[PDB]
Amino acid sequence: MTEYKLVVVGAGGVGKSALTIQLIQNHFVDEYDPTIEDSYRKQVVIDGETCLLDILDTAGHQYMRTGEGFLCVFAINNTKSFEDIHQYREQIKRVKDSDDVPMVLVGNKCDLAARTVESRQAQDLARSYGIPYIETSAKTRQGVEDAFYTLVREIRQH
Amino acid sequence: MTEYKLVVVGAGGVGKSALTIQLIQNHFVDEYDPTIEDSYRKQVVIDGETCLLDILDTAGHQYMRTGEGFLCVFAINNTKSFEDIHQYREQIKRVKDSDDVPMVLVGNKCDLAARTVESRQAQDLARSYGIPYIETSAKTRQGVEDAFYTLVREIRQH
Amino acid sequence: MTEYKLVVVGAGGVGKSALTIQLIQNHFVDEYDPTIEDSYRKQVVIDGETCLLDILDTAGHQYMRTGEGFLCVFAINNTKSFEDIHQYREQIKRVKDSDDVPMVLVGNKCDLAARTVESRQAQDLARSYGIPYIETSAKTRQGVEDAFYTLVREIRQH
Ligand SMILES: Nc1nc2c(ncn2[C@@H]2O[C@H](COP(=O)(O)OP(=O)(O)NP(=O)(O)O)[C@@H](O)[C@H]2O)c(=O)[nH]1
Ligand SMILES: Nc1nc2c(ncn2[C@@H]2O[C@H](COP(=O)(O)OP(=O)(O)NP(=O)(O)O)[C@@H](O)[C@H]2O)c(=O)[nH]1
Ligand SMILES: Nc1nc2c(ncn2[C@@H]2O[C@H](COP(=O)(O)OP(=O)(O)NP(=O)(O)O)[C@@H](O)[C@H]2O)c(=O)[nH]1
Ligand SMILES: [Mg+2]
Ligand SMILES: [Mg+2]
Ligand SMILES: [Mg+2]
Ligand SMILES: [Mg+2]
Ligand code: NA
Ligand code: NA
Ligand code: NA
Repeated sequence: MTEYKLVVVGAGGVGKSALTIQLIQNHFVDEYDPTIEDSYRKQVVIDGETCLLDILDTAGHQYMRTGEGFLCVFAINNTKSFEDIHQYREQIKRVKDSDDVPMVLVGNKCDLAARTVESRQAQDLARSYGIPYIETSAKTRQGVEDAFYTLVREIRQH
Repeated sequence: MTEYKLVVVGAGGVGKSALTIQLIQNHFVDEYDPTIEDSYRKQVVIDGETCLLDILDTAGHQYMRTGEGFLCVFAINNTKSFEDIHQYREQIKRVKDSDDVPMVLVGNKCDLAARTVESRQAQDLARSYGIPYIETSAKTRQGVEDAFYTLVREIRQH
Repeated sequence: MTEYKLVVVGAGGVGKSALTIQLIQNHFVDEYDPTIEDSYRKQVVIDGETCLLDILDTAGHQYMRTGEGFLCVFAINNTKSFEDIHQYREQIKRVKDSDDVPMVLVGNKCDLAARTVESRQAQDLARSYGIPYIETSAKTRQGVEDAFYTLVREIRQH
């Protein structure tokens, strides 16, 4: 059975844990819990293939160099977290020693009205990296499966 | 004589104290003074009614649950303070145990040129909460009476 | 030989040192080095005049009141640094006891895709101060000579 090693990175509070727990357990963690298990496993069918997702949920700035693909997460109501993405991408480029790493840019908290990052800004950043941009809500589940499954489809192209 | 219990909330440095002192004393505090009295009282006539404003000027994150109406203040040159509004609104929703609380969204420092929050962004956030948006300058007095008097008119609808 | 006393100011990490080292030594400092010499000297020809640039590279918040002209630097991928410009300008206004100080607003890191400050936002802020806006990249050298030489041309108008 094929295993996909996914690593979730991005600034503190963007919803890395909430996104991963929504995917794995179909539950929204509505609080900020600073003691959540980093390692998640799930058997899923993606495009007719039974596979294992091995997910590492990292802390807002080892884990990195074992990763096959990366979710780079910011929050659409957190301009600083969007600006911080380049530093996370530079870290991934350094550990993978490549500018061709399977990666999805994730704009989380898309359920919230206080948007300070336009879809077009994030599309432009993702384009500059040669990666897809997907908006998600860990709260409503919008885009959550799409973000993780798209990352698997990006790993399959590597 | 009718008393209106107003509470001013929002991020550090957005001008909660400057706004309240401009309303009450017709003076602009041009410095950042970290030891300002939290409690203000003023007898005013609003729509022909002689009334008392009992204003609590809170610190950038009791006071809350006694409040009848809330000014949720950000600065139009402070994107983080605009993003922080949702956390202040969530706090008000928690203490008032209602999503129908008399509230005005205030975009302060509208005299400044370094605008990073568009009027339309703030209008959209206020719309999502079902509340008015008003821009103010504690410096020029623009919108200051309008912000506080509108909050009184919102309390009168509750 | 005419000496131009230039002072580079702005928030931590915007690239004040990278800009000054790119101008003086034609090298991009790709790391964040917290122990860089503050004082730079260079003999240059600007509009046919052989002159000395005496440059003071300040830390993200003496140096100030000796300055004849100021580069006020933010990063186009750092909204907070753009918002912080007004505080640096207010400091310059205080030490020079004038609202007519030779000054250029510099939008640095223009090579980066994660733009959160629009050119038009910065043009509007610069217009409000009566100063030019120039975009730079300490990395590619885009606009670097233009920023410093424009500041010299602003000092010559004082
Ligand atoms: N409204 C909304 N809130 C969200 C969403 N995702 C996360 N949150 C909220 O944002 C806060 C932080 O979420 P969390 O998953 O702990 O963030 P994190 O990126 O893992 N933080 P850290 O890096 O410190 O571990 C929580 O209160 C959570 O409920 C979302 O999509 N919508
Ligand atoms: N230009 C301008 N400056 C303002 C305006 N309102 C406040 N300020 C300035 O912003 C700074 C902070 O104001 P202040 O009222 O102390 O903010 P606060 O929200 O009460 N801060 P805290 O939460 O720490 O008590 C002061 O230097 C003040 O002069 C405004 O409308 N325009
Ligand atoms: N991509 C890019 N990076 C830049 C640019 N200018 C600076 N940097 C990077 O940004 C970081 C900070 O640069 P630095 O010059 O040290 O900033 P500073 O304004 O002097 N910081 P401080 O106020 O603490 O002294 C460095 O890693 C540097 O390589 C630029 O134009 N483009
Ligand atoms: Mg977490
Ligand atoms: Mg914007
Ligand atoms: Mg105060
Ligand atoms: Mg420096
Ligand atoms: Na890439
Ligand atoms: Na409401
Ligand atoms: Na000026």
